[PDB]
Amino acid sequence: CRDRIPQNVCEQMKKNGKCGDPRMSTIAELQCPKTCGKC
Repeated sequence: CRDRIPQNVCEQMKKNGKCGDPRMSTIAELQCPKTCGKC
């Protein structure tokens, strides 16, 4: 399972720590399912 978007954009998402936060649970998944590791 890969991410529709590149790692360039998913990077900031990882450093931000939103992938784990509840506010960014669905968005972080659909946007970065691989980078966040939730697929």
